[PDB]
Amino acid sequence: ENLYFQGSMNTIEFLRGRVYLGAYDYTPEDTDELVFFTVEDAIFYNSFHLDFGPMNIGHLYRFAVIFHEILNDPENANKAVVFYSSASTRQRANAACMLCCYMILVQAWTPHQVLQPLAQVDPPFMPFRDAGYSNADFEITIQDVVYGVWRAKEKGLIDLHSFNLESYEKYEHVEFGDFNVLTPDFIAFASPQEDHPKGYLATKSSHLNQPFKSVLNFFANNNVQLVVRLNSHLYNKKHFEDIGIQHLDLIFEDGTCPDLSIVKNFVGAAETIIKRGGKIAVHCKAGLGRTGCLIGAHLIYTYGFTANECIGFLRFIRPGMVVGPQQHWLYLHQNDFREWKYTTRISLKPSEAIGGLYPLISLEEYRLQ
Amino acid sequence: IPTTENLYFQGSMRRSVYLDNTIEFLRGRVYLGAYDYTPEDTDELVFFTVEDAIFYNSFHLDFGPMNIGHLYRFAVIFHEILNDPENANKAVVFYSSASTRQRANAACMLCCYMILVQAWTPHQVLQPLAQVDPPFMPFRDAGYSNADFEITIQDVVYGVWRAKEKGLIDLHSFNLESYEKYEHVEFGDFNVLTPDFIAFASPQEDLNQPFKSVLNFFANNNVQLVVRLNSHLYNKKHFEDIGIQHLDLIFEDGTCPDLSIVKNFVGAAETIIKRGGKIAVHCKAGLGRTGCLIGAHLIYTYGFTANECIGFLRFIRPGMVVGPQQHWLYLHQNDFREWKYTTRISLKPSEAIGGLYPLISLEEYRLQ
Repeated sequence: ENLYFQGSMNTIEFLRGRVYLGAYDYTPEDTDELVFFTVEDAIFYNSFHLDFGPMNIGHLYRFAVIFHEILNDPENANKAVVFYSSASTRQRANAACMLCCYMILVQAWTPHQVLQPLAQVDPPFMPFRDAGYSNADFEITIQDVVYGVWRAKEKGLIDLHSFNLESYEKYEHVEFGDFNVLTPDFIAFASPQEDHPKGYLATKSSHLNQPFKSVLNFFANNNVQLVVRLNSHLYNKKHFEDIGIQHLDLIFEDGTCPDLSIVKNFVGAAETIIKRGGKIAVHCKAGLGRTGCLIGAHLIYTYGFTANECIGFLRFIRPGMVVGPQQHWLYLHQNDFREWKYTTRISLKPSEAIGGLYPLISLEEYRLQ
Repeated sequence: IPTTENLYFQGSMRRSVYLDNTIEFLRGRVYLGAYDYTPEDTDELVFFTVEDAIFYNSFHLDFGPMNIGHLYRFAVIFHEILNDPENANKAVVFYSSASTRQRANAACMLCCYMILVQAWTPHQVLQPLAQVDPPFMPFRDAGYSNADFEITIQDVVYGVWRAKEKGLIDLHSFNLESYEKYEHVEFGDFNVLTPDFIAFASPQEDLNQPFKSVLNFFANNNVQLVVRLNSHLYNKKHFEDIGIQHLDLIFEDGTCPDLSIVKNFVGAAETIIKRGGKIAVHCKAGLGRTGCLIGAHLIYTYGFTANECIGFLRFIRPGMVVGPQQHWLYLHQNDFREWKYTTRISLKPSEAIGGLYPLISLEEYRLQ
């Protein structure tokens, strides 16, 4: 009501006389009518390669705190707030998408409400590209990210009120395991790497490095019941099994797309663990590409995301997920994933291929059993 | 379309050219430029634009994409330039003016050309366009409210490619003269969208020339059901007089239909299609409400995304799916797809669709 009933009586209007979105390559002067703020120097995206956005949920949380402090300042009670970025098409895309995600997640706006101010802006915003090294050939838009973040909130996958910013920022760091809790069911992480940082004669010290220790301890404390490895071996799986966590290999080559048989095995394995109330932690080398393929397929199967929405939501939590040709692969198989809800069932007999969990089987076979 | 050099096969090893404000599609052969002046042909380069001759005809603030008739005419001009002996050792630079809307139209038309004429795949035509600065203007709808939904070149390319893969577009049998004639107001303002569907503007009767033109075409092109979605502007008896079933499924102008209406429409269309007939659908303009129902059937049948479906519909008939109908199609696309598994065509006719067979749950089907 500081938002909707107050204000002033190259800028986009979100709420008349109260919230605007500008783009300036300079620092505009505050007036008795206007207060301008940017977050670009403190809140910024860390590119893998030529990806530049969108901003992630931690960025958004920090923006919301800053935004609210400006809105709640009695000094600004009769002012229009102009959130602004620099004038590049990439920085404008990041600022606009982050403000939209704010309205979706904090203010319960609907997608068409937040997208109406942004439509047909000239110059257009730069579409978001993947984090891989090949030339971009697939883009997602603010519309995709907004719809994905909105659908995820509607399905209970995003809850800014329980969001722990300190935990999010800690575990995204390489030295603490480079992982993100994506949903209540899934963790995506980079492969642990077994080494010997204390040498080979430190007989009363673990040879596990700090990121490996951090991953094992968080997993043991947060009900991870299955770890799925998608890349070549860089560690001995016994470290997970000795701590009570099932370990499953579903390896396919770096940067490639999985055979649907691998995807079907993964969905069945994940369904078995979710039915028990457990979490599934999935890694490839980076925990971005191959990992996004399998988790993304399960999200589409479960929640009905479009492939573009699924990619946008995944990247909002963990930047860089789904790489290169994996984007077109998810886009082209999304109907397959969604409609497995009708053409498959969870088998009643265990499968050795997924370590005794239950695979997805055809409808005619669940009839037999 | 005259035959020309085949740009699918690896072809001839040709040297790259480099120009500012120019994107490379095929090294040494096909480039896309954007210039506010008229560039001069060199001995290594021939430039051409079609902005002087191929016009998008906007309803309100829509600006594109260019339609299949536009694309067909572009292909003829393009092939003429490619087949000219004077150009055998030049790079062809297709270009537009520098506005983000005109660049969007030119880029999308060239992509649709590569998809439809040269058998390129979406990731092949989209790679040259990704991350271009400044970006292309996304495409907006033809309605009068402020835009709140955009489709991209990626959406249009994927929808046109999927349509081609499903046999809904075939430039070898495409009749440009018929296409251009019948979209004129005085000849009925209609387009054949697919082998199964025609979308048209409502006829008007105080018969005038566009009404007669519609009746003549429908009688000779196997339309077996006309579906009216708007208030009555003509006497339906004239369609029945030529043996075509007429059905009202009227809902309010500028709104979205109840799913019960959509389910009835899909069952009606399936009944007609199974008998080998076409369905012709109109509202007032034959764009908004018409796009909702035909789009739902296309998604149900072929698995288009909503964005692809809108892109393909507008590629054949500009302006289809208006305002809030875009978000509606987007939010219900899973519903249309899931009906393939949760429903069957009833075996009992329904008088709510004039004796055709509606969609019913697997349950009611079991009893039957």
